Amino acid sequence: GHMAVVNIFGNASEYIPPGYEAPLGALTALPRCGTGADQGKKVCIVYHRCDGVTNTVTPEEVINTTGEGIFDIRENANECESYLDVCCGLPPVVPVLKPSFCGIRNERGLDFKITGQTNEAEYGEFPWMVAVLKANEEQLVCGGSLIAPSVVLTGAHCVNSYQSNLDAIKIRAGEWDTLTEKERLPYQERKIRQVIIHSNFNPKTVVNDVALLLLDRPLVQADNIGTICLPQQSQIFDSTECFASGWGKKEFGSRHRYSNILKKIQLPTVDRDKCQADLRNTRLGLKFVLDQTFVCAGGEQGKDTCTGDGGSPLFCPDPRNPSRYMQMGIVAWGIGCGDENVPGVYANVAHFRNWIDQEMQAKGLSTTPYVE
Ligand SMILES: *[C@@H]1O[C@H](CO[C@@H]2O[C@@H](C)[C@@H](O)[C@@H](O)[C@@H]2O)[C@@H](O[C@@H]2O[C@H](CO)[C@@H](O)[C@H](O)[C@H]2NC(C)=O)[C@H](O[C@@H]2O[C@@H](C)[C@@H](O)[C@@H](O)[C@@H]2O)[C@H]1NC(C)=O
Ligand SMILES: [Ca+2]
Repeated sequence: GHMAVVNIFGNASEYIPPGYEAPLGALTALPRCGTGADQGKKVCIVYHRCDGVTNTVTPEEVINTTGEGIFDIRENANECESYLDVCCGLPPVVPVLKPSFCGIRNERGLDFKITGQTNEAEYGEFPWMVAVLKANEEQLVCGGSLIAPSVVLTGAHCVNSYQSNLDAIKIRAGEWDTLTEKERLPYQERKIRQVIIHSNFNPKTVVNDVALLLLDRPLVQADNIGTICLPQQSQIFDSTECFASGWGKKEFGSRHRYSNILKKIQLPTVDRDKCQADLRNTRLGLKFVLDQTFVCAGGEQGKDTCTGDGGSPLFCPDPRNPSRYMQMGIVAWGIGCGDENVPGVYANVAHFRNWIDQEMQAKGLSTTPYVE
């Protein structure tokens, strides 16, 4: 009954400014590198502690703005074991709150552009990708999207069973490679203060599979953190450039691989009526009716594993502003991404715009972060 006053007086609708709120240790203790005259004389150090021009270790964190960095993510492809380490030679101003814009993709990646990749997303490519994790299949419960500094959008099926046990879960934003913390901008975690599950959600037919996660405190502003824009109520998407993105429940944080970088897959929208038709052609029969709370996108030919995690966002370009992205869907089933002949079925975000606006307003939370 007092969530409103806290959110209003606490400015829960804005990011906490940077600076407002792990020493590498002895350089000699770092793994050696270098060949020729430098053999064994240089050190393997996280890129943000090695000057890009002088190739020399730095006393403090440094930021490369040349936009010419290219990192090969493949194991054994670099001088150093870790692709985020640079073979370096032996030897900041904290900005205020900046303006924020929803749906901004970093197509070229933050800090560096990757190479040697298959379906990996650039570092910080989609700043709104959030992971819902067990605080206590494995660590990752579901995916989700940041729609406001203190609000995450996900599927009801994801948190329905944690309503009376919110302490068992948490969210992680700004994540990229779940197997290392070498990324310059770190991930951020927050406890979930409340969960708002749509009133007409039904776990059987999976209709109205949407929920809001209200965080205990807003996220800190950073380039690897950003909201996704929401569509207008009833909006219909038409694009060949949407994306699904995820880490995989089994892979997330599983220290049995070289890396677990956020993955992405480009997919086109599929008209509602056509989709129902494709579904009717399956054993579902021509009597099957696709509920209005679902939308479709194209599937993959040779199938194996779906890219978007349950509850994660299916997003497409804003037709009125092609440079930014809007959320079209929510992954209802991690295994329901379809194939070459049968489209993937997702929760229809546009059908819930008014509902989201209303829940936000009732909590004293501004909706501008997913509009501007
Ligand atoms: C809640 O936010 C208020 C407004 O913040 C300003 O506008 C935001 C959009 C953003 O740009 C932010 O950076 C701006 O500062 C704060 O009030 C402002 O506080 C600053 C100093 O912190 C002060 O210089 C401004 O005059 C003041 N603006 C006003 C009068 O609204 C709130 O800060 C608290 O309340 C203030 C009245 C002041 O007593 C301040 O010392 C308090 O920290 C923010 N509240 C909280 C809990 O942080
Ligand atoms: Ca990481």
